[PDB]
Amino acid sequence: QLTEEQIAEFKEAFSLFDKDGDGTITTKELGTVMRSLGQNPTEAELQDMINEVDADGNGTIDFPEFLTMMARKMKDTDSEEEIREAF
Ligand SMILES: [Ca+2]
Ligand SMILES: [Ca+2]
Repeated sequence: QLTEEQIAEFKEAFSLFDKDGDGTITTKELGTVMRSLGQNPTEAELQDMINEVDADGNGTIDFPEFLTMMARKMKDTDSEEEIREAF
């Protein structure tokens, strides 16, 4: 239901954040991507983004947490699209 190619696209997306390729997205890395996107999250915001999806509380987001976020975002999106369909 999440599909191989999607997890592969998620891994690839993950590496856009996990820039040192260390397997985790750290608030720095998120912050760096966020800023490259012209956003300017605060550490608190970044930390909080990391924190919401940091299932294991180790302070960074590893691929499985990332995938879970993305998977659920994907679910949520589909579910919102469905609701939009009904709206
Ligand atoms: Ca990293
Ligand atoms: Ca983690």
